[PDB]
Amino acid sequence: CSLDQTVAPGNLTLCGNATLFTTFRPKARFIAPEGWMNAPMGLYQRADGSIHAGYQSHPKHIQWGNISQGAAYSSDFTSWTDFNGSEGYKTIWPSQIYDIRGVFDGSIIKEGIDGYPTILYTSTSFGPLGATLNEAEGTETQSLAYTTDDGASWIKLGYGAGQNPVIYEWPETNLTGFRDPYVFQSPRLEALLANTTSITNATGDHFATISGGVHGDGARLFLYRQHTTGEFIKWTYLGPLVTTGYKESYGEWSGNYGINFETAGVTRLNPAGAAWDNGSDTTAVDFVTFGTEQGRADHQNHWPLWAAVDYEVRDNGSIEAVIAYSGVQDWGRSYAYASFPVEGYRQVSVGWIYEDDDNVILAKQFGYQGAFTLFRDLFVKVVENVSPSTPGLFEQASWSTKNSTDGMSVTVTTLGQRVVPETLAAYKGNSTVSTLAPVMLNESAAAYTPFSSQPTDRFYALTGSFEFGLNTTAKAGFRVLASEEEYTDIWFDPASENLTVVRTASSLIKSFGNDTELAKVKLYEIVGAESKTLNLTVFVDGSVIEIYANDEVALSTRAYPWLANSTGAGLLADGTTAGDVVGVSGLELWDGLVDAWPARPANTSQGLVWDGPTAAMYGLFAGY
Amino acid sequence: CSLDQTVAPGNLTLCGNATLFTTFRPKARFIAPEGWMNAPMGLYQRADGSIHAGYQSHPKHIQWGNISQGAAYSSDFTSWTDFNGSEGYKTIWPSQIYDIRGVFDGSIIKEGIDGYPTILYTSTSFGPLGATLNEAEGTETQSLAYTTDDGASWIKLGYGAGQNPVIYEWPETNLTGFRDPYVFQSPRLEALLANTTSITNATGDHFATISGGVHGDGARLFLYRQHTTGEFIKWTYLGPLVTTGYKESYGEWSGNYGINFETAGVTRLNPAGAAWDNGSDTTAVDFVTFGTEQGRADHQNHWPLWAAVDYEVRDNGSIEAVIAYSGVQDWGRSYAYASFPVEGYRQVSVGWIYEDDDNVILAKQFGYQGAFTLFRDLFVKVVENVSPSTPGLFEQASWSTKNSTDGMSVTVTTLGQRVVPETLAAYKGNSTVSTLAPVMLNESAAAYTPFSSQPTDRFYALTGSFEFGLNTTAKAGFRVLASEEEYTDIWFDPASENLTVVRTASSLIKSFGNDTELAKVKLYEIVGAESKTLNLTVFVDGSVIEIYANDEVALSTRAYPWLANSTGAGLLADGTTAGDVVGVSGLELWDGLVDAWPARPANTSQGLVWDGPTAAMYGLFAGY
Ligand SMILES: *[C@@H]1O[C@H](CO)[C@@H](O[C@@H]2O[C@H](CO)[C@@H](O[C@@H]3O[C@H](CO)[C@@H](O)[C@H](O)[C@@H]3O)[C@H](O)[C@H]2NC(C)=O)[C@H](O)[C@H]1NC(C)=O
Ligand SMILES: *[C@@H]1O[C@H](CO)[C@@H](O[C@@H]2O[C@H](CO)[C@@H](O[C@@H]3O[C@H](CO)[C@@H](O)[C@H](O)[C@@H]3O)[C@H](O)[C@H]2NC(C)=O)[C@H](O)[C@H]1NC(C)=O
Ligand SMILES: O=C(O[C@@H]1Cc2c(O)cc(O)cc2O[C@@H]1c1cc(O)c(O)c(O)c1)c1cc(O)c(O)c(O)c1
Ligand SMILES: O=C(O[C@@H]1Cc2c(O)cc(O)cc2O[C@@H]1c1cc(O)c(O)c(O)c1)c1cc(O)c(O)c(O)c1
Ligand SMILES: O=C(O[C@@H]1Cc2c(O)cc(O)cc2O[C@@H]1c1cc(O)c(O)c(O)c1)c1cc(O)c(O)c(O)c1
Ligand SMILES: O=C(O[C@@H]1Cc2c(O)cc(O)cc2O[C@@H]1c1cc(O)c(O)c(O)c1)c1cc(O)c(O)c(O)c1
Ligand SMILES: O=C(O[C@@H]1Cc2c(O)cc(O)cc2O[C@@H]1c1cc(O)c(O)c(O)c1)c1cc(O)c(O)c(O)c1
Ligand SMILES: O=C(O[C@@H]1Cc2c(O)cc(O)cc2O[C@@H]1c1cc(O)c(O)c(O)c1)c1cc(O)c(O)c(O)c1
Ligand SMILES: O=C(O[C@@H]1Cc2c(O)cc(O)cc2O[C@@H]1c1cc(O)c(O)c(O)c1)c1cc(O)c(O)c(O)c1
Ligand SMILES: O=C(O[C@@H]1Cc2c(O)cc(O)cc2O[C@@H]1c1cc(O)c(O)c(O)c1)c1cc(O)c(O)c(O)c1
Ligand SMILES: O=C(O[C@@H]1Cc2c(O)cc(O)cc2O[C@@H]1c1cc(O)c(O)c(O)c1)c1cc(O)c(O)c(O)c1
Ligand SMILES: O=C(O[C@@H]1Cc2c(O)cc(O)cc2O[C@@H]1c1cc(O)c(O)c(O)c1)c1cc(O)c(O)c(O)c1
Ligand SMILES: O=C(O[C@@H]1Cc2c(O)cc(O)cc2O[C@@H]1c1cc(O)c(O)c(O)c1)c1cc(O)c(O)c(O)c1
Ligand SMILES: O=C(O[C@@H]1Cc2c(O)cc(O)cc2O[C@@H]1c1cc(O)c(O)c(O)c1)c1cc(O)c(O)c(O)c1
Ligand SMILES: O=C(O[C@@H]1Cc2c(O)cc(O)cc2O[C@@H]1c1cc(O)c(O)c(O)c1)c1cc(O)c(O)c(O)c1
Ligand SMILES: O=C(O[C@@H]1Cc2c(O)cc(O)cc2O[C@@H]1c1cc(O)c(O)c(O)c1)c1cc(O)c(O)c(O)c1
Ligand SMILES: *[C@@H]1O[C@H](CO)[C@@H](O)[C@H](O)[C@H]1NC(C)=O
Ligand SMILES: *[C@@H]1O[C@H](CO)[C@@H](O)[C@H](O)[C@H]1NC(C)=O
Ligand SMILES: *[C@@H]1O[C@H](CO)[C@@H](O)[C@H](O)[C@H]1NC(C)=O
Ligand SMILES: *[C@@H]1O[C@H](CO)[C@@H](O)[C@H](O)[C@H]1NC(C)=O
Ligand SMILES: *[C@@H]1O[C@H](CO)[C@@H](O)[C@H](O)[C@H]1NC(C)=O
Ligand SMILES: OC[C@H]1O[C@](O)(CO)[C@@H](O)[C@@H]1O
Ligand SMILES: OC[C@H]1O[C@](O)(CO)[C@@H](O)[C@@H]1O
Repeated sequence: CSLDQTVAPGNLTLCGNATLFTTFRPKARFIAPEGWMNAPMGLYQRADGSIHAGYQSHPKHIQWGNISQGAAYSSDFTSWTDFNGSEGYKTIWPSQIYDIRGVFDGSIIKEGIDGYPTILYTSTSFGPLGATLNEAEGTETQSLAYTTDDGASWIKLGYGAGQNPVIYEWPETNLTGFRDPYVFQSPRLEALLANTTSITNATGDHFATISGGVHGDGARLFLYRQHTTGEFIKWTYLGPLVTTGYKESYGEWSGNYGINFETAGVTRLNPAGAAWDNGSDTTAVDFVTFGTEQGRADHQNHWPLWAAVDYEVRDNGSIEAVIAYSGVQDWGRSYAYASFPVEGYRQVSVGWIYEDDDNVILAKQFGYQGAFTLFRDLFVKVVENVSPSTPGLFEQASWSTKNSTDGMSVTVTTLGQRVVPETLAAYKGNSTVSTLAPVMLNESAAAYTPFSSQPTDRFYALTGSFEFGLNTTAKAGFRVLASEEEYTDIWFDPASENLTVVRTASSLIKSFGNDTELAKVKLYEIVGAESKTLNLTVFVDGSVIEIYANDEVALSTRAYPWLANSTGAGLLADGTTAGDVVGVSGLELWDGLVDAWPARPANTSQGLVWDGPTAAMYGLFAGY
Repeated sequence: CSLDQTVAPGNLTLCGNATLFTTFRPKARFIAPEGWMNAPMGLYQRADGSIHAGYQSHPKHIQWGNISQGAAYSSDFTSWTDFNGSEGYKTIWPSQIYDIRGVFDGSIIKEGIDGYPTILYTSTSFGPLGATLNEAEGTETQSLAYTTDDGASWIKLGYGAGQNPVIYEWPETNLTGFRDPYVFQSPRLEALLANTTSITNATGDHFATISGGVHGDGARLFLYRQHTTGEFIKWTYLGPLVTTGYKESYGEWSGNYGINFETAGVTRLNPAGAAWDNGSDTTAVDFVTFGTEQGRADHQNHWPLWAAVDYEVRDNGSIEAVIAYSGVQDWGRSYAYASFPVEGYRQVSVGWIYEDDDNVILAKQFGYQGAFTLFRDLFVKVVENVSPSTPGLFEQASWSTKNSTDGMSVTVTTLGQRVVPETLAAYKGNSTVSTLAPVMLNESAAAYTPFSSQPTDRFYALTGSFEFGLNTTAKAGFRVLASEEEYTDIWFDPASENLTVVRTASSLIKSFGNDTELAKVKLYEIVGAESKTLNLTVFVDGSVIEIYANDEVALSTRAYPWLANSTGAGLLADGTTAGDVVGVSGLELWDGLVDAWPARPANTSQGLVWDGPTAAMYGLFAGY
């Protein structure tokens, strides 16, 4: 096998295991040392202020199985250190009858068993497991473990009556799934339920949701409440928090609710970040974030969504979360977002970016699959002085509108997402920064214009503000990972309101996905303005392209160009004329980013293994 | 609940857990500290000469499940010490996908992985498991672990290709079972196969049998050979060693071969003990020992059997063991016999004695279930100068006959079993011994005659030689655990050739089994003798009654009298007259025996637990 990246790629399926380990690999983000990873899990801020991040992990394999928690820590979300114990970087693994099929997603009770951080996780055992299969009760249960050494190891409660698993009864029949327990405190929900606690007897200070659905009848998020403060065995089922319809869609701005929820969480935000009021803060908004399955024809049939909700108290002492508006957390190849509280009134969200090799053609040659997104602060985005003539404004699809008293302006509210400032500062400070001259894209603009400074490798960030006429039909954006023969084009088209990533030329290697990514972006036009602005930030990190628009729209995707010189970048322009002009300013190239894993060598492969003929016999894991 | 043993028993099902722990409990034999035990496993003589004994174990439960190896050691088979590690007295437990359903029976490779003692055991996973169910491949596999600290702990090989499990392919389709690997060296089999090794390429110095059968078509013992000396991953299937018919019986002296084998082993014996010749010792005989299932209407549908076999070499380089004669290892409530080699050319066999509470009425009140038999030396029993007029002699049912040259006498050969001399010496030396005067049982003999010295508790041994007329119709034997109201009668009836244990009066507690035990005993009449002798030894140990006749016939059973004074013993006589007389001599009472577990307190209960509602959900174990 040839690794000559100055000529066309050969038959790369002849290459050995992990021979392509460093070729496309992200360097500036959270990723496992090697092998398979998927969903973030067990996220919490430790007593010293550092961040503990777990992830679904299958070392020395490139497909899912024996799923375990791998873990690492960081003081700044950006530079990480692996745990290293008897199971390497793993800290929780299948070990008991109740979890032998996989230690699935879980979340952290900060002050749990004997006061220690405690994880509530989905413990899986034998039987069909999946939204499209006939799953039975017991296959997915919920279990506890706690740590006395701040995440280096976890001790599970014993198996049995009054111990693990702690939640095992299905709250309704014919579930499509029953997993991903999300533990949270909520002054809001406590205040709302305070007059109903004699009906249910549940008076604890922790709530937990479990994600699932009902066969034939749509997804469900089930709400539980800790029965008694300071005690963690008994969790009382209150009722369904979120109920959606079988493949129901709230519209073009909102994905599709599919048939089953995964990795759902509940938070409360205000314009500054996390909100811990009981309802009294009128600027605060209740949100649910959730993945949906089987409501999408591509992207592994998965939508990572969010909804702003209004809580109502039911007669039986439960809560209905009524969806007020509903959006998309990321429009690309990402899923399984988790959020967790951080000091200084923050709620931080992170997801998993899958590869674009769905037929598993070069997975073994990679020697790993998957990475995280960047860590994102959540907040309520507020846009004042919005013009009522903004096209489609009053659909209020993934946003809310509040008219001024005179009816001449609107205040828009939606979910804000922005990369955590610790990462932006570290990235910028460690990079070679080029501040580029502003550019008018007019009749003289080429289709592609390389920046006056170019990246030196596949690790960089771009930023720019694109100013468009209110009635423009021009398109503009950024080309990245570009040589003459390979390139990835990121376009915004204000007339259609579509942000696209065109990947028909992203790689000479034909086995990788090449479908066009698409996100909807609403440019809220400002009263008195004669133009509208798209602020676009793009992170290029090995094969990851992660795009942020206006601290609101995120789109993560993959590009795998073969050629060593497919690293360039510049401006894209289409239909720009003397009359239809696009002004581009605030242009910066951050070349290099940071090495997110300073203790790791470049090649952290430990080889790949096969589980042997018993993998097919047990029928649980692919085995490689 | 009342524990007053001077009055009739109340409703003992009202008693708490382990309140009857010491009431019926053996003291002088191998038994777990508490909870459920079954089959012996992992038996081997350690480097210091001590004996390591494992057993199938489920602590803090009184039914089978999560089956593990519990273990202890002894320098004399008699006084034992528990291992004590992180899992108490357990040393191997379910921990991996391949063995999570249970660590079933296994046997020892004395010089295995890196030269260490190594166990090959049945690792079980999910799915229907049983001879009467539709079991599938993978549910039962065979796996390796080794010990670097002579049995205090075991390290399993890793899961995967070229590692555990090491044997997983079914050698034939539609197996009724696939377990209990028995590893052994055999100069005999090596000599027989030496001209066929180019056909199979299997040239290792270890063989292994796996016990099972084929649905609808009877039991099978499958023979494997280690592929290469010094290497323990590859075991080559040669062919079926023993093939028997669906519920076939060799006759009244031989039990029934049922539908499936369990815990089968292979040995070679001569008149002094174990034989390690290649075929050249003409006094040596090849034997197979094996349990059978579903060929019996009672005794949990289980026969512990043995067969003398003649090996034949097949064209494909495998061995057929042709049954020459076939017997019963124990006629009572015992099963799962294992044998292992011991220094000084010995082969030692031990089994499991189950309780007689098959409806589980007082199991929780006991707080334990099960014990071992005594440890038994195996050898070829030889009886010279046998009269050809011995009734039924030439059926050669569970014995062989060789005529003298003149046809006037016969040499009888069969499987001998006798309690290991270390135990007999320790028992006798620690007991208060009463040597009793010989007794003629004639017209004046009462039905029951108490011995002139009586036991002081439920821990004693009796011995006696009963001399019968050749044409007697009299019956005689021993009554044990006897007061006026409760007693257990052990009768021999030479005319019918039946040894019986009548248990209609064994206990006032009606929930225990009361069926009559029966064994066949052949009294080989000696040329010129005018009488025939039954040598009977009986061990009474809590609730265990273990009977040995003529170093040949064993019968283990249970009696649970309530009354504190139901400990007496004496002679039984029926149909003895002036003309039909039974002479009883060599009479001894050994009162007390030994405390087999000197470091254990009397009550080693640690309470019982329930597995909770998930036990029924997983459907693998009863859960208590
Ligand atoms: C490279 O990694 C693989 C693990 O992915 C190492 O093990 C090999 O794994 C492949 C599957 O990826 C196994 O192939 C399978 O073989 C069976 C038949 O033998 C076939 O039925 C399946 O469809 C599949 O082809 C392969 O047997 C297995 N090889 C082993 C265990 O030796 C492989 O060893 C790694 N290579 C190196 C040099 O480290
Ligand atoms: C005495 O030992 C038992 C374990 O055998 C301890 O746990 C209890 O176990 C029994 C089963 O033996 C459980 O009963 C079951 O309850 C469910 C319904 O609640 C019923 O569906 C079943 O048919 C069966 O009756 C019992 O719940 C369980 N009790 C527990 C966990 O508290 C028992 O605790 C031990 N007692 C003492 C004082 O230690
Ligand atoms: O979310 C939890 O606290 C909230 C977030 C948070 C944080 O990030 C760091 C910190 O210094 C304090 C802190 O107080 C938050 C909080 C504030 C309140 O006013 C309140 O009533 C509440 O229940 C909560 C939480 C979760 C837990 O699982 C837990 O056991 C606990 O004690 C607390
Ligand atoms: O039908 C599947 O299992 C069977 C039905 C079933 C159930 O209804 C409840 C339960 O407690 C266990 C359970 O095991 C069954 C099973 C059947 C088989 O034939 C088999 O090979 C197997 O591994 C197991 C199946 C299908 C699947 O597609 C799948 O991914 C899976 O894990 C399992
Ligand atoms: O906190 C911001 O607004 C406040 C909260 C808020 C809301 O939750 C919903 C809503 O209908 C209106 C609204 O007005 C608030 C506000 C308060 C002020 O004192 C102020 O000067 C202002 O412009 C506004 C904010 C944050 C921003 O990041 C921002 O860009 C902005 O224009 C405003
Ligand atoms: O279940 C069907 O699609 C799923 C539901 C769905 C939706 O509600 C809106 C939407 O924008 C896309 C969409 O894709 C879903 C889907 C799921 C899959 O697993 C899949 O393989 C696929 O092609 C697609 C379906 C039903 C049909 O009746 C049909 O004819 C068809 O081709 C497909
Ligand atoms: O302008 C509104 O029309 C539609 C939405 C829309 C958009 O999202 C983006 C865009 O580039 C153009 C656009 O034109 C749409 C439209 C709808 C019509 O019925 C129509 O005749 C037309 O010319 C054009 C509008 C405004 C609103 O505020 C609103 O609530 C609504 O339902 C609709
Ligand atoms: O885009 C503008 O600057 C460019 C981008 C940029 C930045 O992101 C951060 C920063 O520290 C400095 C900075 O200098 C850039 C720049 C580069 C040149 O070579 C140049 O000639 C120039 O006028 C400028 C801009 C915007 C403005 O709003 C403005 O009024 C102006 O004069 C210029
Ligand atoms: O020897 C270096 O790492 C070791 C090899 C290695 C691997 O093969 C696969 C893998 O999954 C992880 C991995 O970590 C190893 C390692 C071991 C240590 O003791 C250590 O302190 C460390 O940072 C790491 C090294 C070399 C380097 O060149 C380097 O810059 C560095 O930080 C470290
Ligand atoms: O049965 C095994 O040896 C036999 C019994 C035995 C013993 O009890 C103690 C002892 O001092 C030696 C000993 O030699 C036995 C033996 C004798 C031979 O002449 C022979 O050819 C043979 O293979 C064997 C055995 C099993 C094993 O599993 C093993 O790895 C091994 O090395 C040996
Ligand atoms: O039918 C039994 O299992 C089902 C059939 C089956 C198989 O054919 C192969 C296999 O790989 C797994 C497997 O799981 C199946 C299963 C079905 C169920 O409905 C169920 O509740 C369960 O625990 C499991 C069964 C019956 C039994 O009587 C039994 O003791 C047992 O453990 C299992
Ligand atoms: O070793 C015993 O016999 C030897 C072995 C043996 C056999 O295997 C089968 C057989 O057909 C006959 C047979 O004759 C052997 C024998 C050898 C002698 O030197 C001898 O004096 C004798 O009586 C006999 C033995 C052991 C005994 O325990 C015993 O009671 C007894 O009478 C004899
Ligand atoms: O399978 C039947 O018995 C089993 C085989 C068998 C034998 O071969 C000889 C013998 O001495 C006893 C004997 O007991 C077996 C048996 C197994 C059981 O599981 C059981 O519950 C039982 O009563 C007994 C059976 C068949 C029949 O055709 C029948 O009518 C019946 O009542 C029973
Ligand atoms: O004596 C033999 O008869 C039968 C077997 C036998 C036994 O086991 C114990 C017993 O108390 C008595 C007994 O009488 C049986 C017997 C069979 C008959 O056909 C018969 O006419 C008779 O009177 C009585 C005999 C001897 C043998 O040596 C032999 O091989 C055989 O098949 C049979
Ligand atoms: O049964 C016979 O002894 C009795 C049992 C027995 C034993 O088992 C071992 C031992 O060390 C001594 C021993 O003394 C027993 C005995 C007890 C008496 O009270 C007594 O009067 C007597 O003659 C005897 C016997 C057998 C004989 O073969 C014999 O010739 C004889 O005189 C006597
Ligand atoms: O305290 C005694 O044992 C402990 C209690 C106990 C139990 O409750 C349940 C059980 O499964 C085992 C068990 O073993 C315990 C024990 C602990 C030790 O440290 C020790 O050395 C020992 O021999 C044993 C004791 C008392 C006694 O009276 C006695 O004679 C004795 O040997 C030991
Ligand atoms: C990039 O590499 C290719 C092949 O090595 C070459 O054709 C091309 O001219 C190079 N430089 C570019 C596109 O700037
Ligand atoms: C470089 O990145 C590291 C790791 O996140 C960070 O701690 C450091 O401050 C950065 N350097 C700068 C901003 O100069
Ligand atoms: C044994 O105990 C019972 C009841 O306590 C009593 O009736 C009997 O006489 C006692 N002694 C015997 C049988 O020797
Ligand atoms: C060898 O022959 C026997 C008897 O035909 C057969 O049962 C066995 O399976 C054969 N061995 C093989 C196929 O390895
Ligand atoms: C008593 O039994 C112990 C334990 O087996 C044994 O070592 C000792 O020799 C026995 N005492 C005798 C025979 O006097
Ligand atoms: O790895 C299993 C985990 O991944 C998810 O399926 C999301 O893709 C979660 O619902 C689950 O806990
Ligand atoms: O506990 C399981 C073990 O017990 C047996 O069934 C014998 O009764 C063995 O065949 C098996 O290994």
